[PDB]
Amino acid sequence: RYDSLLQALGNTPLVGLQRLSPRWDDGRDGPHVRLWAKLEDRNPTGSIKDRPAVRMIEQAEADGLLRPGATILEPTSGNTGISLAMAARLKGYRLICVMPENTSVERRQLLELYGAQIIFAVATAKELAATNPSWVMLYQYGNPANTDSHYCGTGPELLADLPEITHFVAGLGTTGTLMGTGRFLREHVANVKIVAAEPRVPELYDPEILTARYSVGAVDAVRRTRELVHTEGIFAGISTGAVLHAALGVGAGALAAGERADIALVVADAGWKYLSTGAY
Amino acid sequence: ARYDSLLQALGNTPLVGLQRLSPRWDDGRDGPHVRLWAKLEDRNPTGSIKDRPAVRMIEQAEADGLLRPGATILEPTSGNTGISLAMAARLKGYRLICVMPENTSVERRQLLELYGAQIIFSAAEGGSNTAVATAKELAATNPSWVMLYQYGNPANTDSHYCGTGPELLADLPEITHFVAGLGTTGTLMGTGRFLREHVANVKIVAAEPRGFVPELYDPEILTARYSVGAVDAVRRTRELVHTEGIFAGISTGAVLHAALGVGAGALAAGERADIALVVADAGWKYLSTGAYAGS
Ligand SMILES: O=C(Nc1ccc(Cl)cc1)Nc1cccc(C(=O)O)c1
Ligand SMILES: O=C(Nc1ccc(Cl)cc1)Nc1cccc(C(=O)O)c1
Ligand SMILES: *Cc1c(COP(=O)(O)O)cnc(C)c1O
Ligand SMILES: *Cc1c(COP(=O)(O)O)cnc(C)c1O
Repeated sequence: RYDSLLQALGNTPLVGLQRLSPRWDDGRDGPHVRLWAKLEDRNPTGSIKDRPAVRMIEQAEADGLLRPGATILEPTSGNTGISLAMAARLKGYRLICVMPENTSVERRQLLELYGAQIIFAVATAKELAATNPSWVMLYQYGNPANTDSHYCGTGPELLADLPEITHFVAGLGTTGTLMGTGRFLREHVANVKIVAAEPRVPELYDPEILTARYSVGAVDAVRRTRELVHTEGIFAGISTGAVLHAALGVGAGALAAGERADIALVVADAGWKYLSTGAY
Repeated sequence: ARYDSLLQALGNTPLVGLQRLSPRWDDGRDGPHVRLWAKLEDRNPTGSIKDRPAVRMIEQAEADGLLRPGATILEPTSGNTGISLAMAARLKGYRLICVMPENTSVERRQLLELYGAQIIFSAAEGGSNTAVATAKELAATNPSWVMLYQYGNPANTDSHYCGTGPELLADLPEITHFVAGLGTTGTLMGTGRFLREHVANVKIVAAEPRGFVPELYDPEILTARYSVGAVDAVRRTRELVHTEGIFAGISTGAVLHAALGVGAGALAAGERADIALVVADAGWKYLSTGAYAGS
């Protein structure tokens, strides 16, 4: 049990995708190639961003950067603003999110609910931070706590749950997830593969870490997100569909080469915020 | 840990102490503590507590020979159990006919359609009654459909007796009260039957909105029953998010409404309380209602 919602965070579960695995069972035909999904929507605000959000805030506090009633500013496409708005409400901070205007109405709603101001990005936010030195910009694209959250959280859990891992597949945005989990897995798992997925450069980016990076188009991502609810029951968000596409690429390849694989892939969020788009 | 299917990634939901909201979190010197504890059943396969009964029901139906691959399932529901059964039916390869009232939220037809269940939108005029009556009439045209019947299937109650309850006693052995909504009654009947078997003085408190009585209902399991209006349930729900950061469905506000009533009681009598309450779902599929906007 937890004294706070901020604690009921991480230790997200890992689910084998039996029906979507290129080959779930070792057989006459060749060794298994398994997709395992990690459900990061099982977090305080329903996305993986709770990890860095909280770790960044607890980090600014512990530094003494943050103080009662301080204004926090963050450029975000949704998920991180939501995680920061929830944490800021519990801690007595005022959040301002700078967002692109093409973000889903669900984001806006939940942010308003949590007491966040929304400006309608990194550049704008940077300029505002400079206009108002009072305000604190945690800066998820450069903040080491972002990467540490995954190095110290997502990584170890994955490894504890899937010690036989061969690939890790995730989305590449601020890059924290792939860098932190990537750096952890690479530092512990000989010959591990770290795969990115991008839509067709942050200070957190480390060129050394990725083994592959797939570019995935919008239509493939949507397609795959639907396939995932159809086949495995998981009401994933759009990013997860692109992640799944790349994972299946990597799956086809291991299956082609006669090699075993245990592909761990991230489900960064659920479909809830994406329904207004009509992609479901 | 590691699961081989989404159906196993079910339950063992977190219990989080609500310090800001509890009438008195700390056990000090104006009195003993009055402490609220929230069980987060949104941390479940389809973001609802119904995953528990929906899976057990199917699995019980399978063991008993009542279901076979290709079988169509029929069920009346207000959303949560429909969605849960739609998920399981993708994985076990069954078809799904839901009967849902027409005045339910937008995002629950969207989601139900997404898993590819048929939805017959029964009339708003008599709510659940109308939806259950409607499913029973349907169950009668085609008896090859298997209606699990959440309102009378002890596998509903069983899922909470074997899951929700044990989990709750483990995490909160000092428990004095349990507070959940009253619909099918499985949550209160199963969690209640378990807890009363193990915790001496335990209070089992229901919440309901201000028609029939489900077959599962045993009123000897209940201590008390609160009616809650939607205006109270909304304002309570908005309070939970603002003060604990939990984004729950409107049902949880009414449970919270009940729980605070209970808590305020213990507080004024000067007695200790450890009040567990179910957050049965998250706020996702309620945003379209406008309940989270600005009063
Ligand atoms: O990077 C993604 N999503 C994403 C989408 C598609 C693909 Cl292929 C990979 C990642 N989201 C993201 C990135 C950086 C910040 C935030 C944010 O919540 O502000 C979200
Ligand atoms: O009982 C509720 N919700 C509820 C709402 C308000 C209050 Cl106060 C108590 C319960 N929901 C319910 C009941 C029975 C079946 C289903 C279902 O998902 O099919 C849902
Ligand atoms: C942040 C995010 C990503 C990418 O993770 P990074 O750590 O930013 O690279 C992918 N999907 C969703 C839904 C996100 O919120
Ligand atoms: C089912 C449900 C309830 C009531 O639980 P029962 O065990 O059916 O009495 C309350 N709230 C929500 C959101 C539900 O889905």
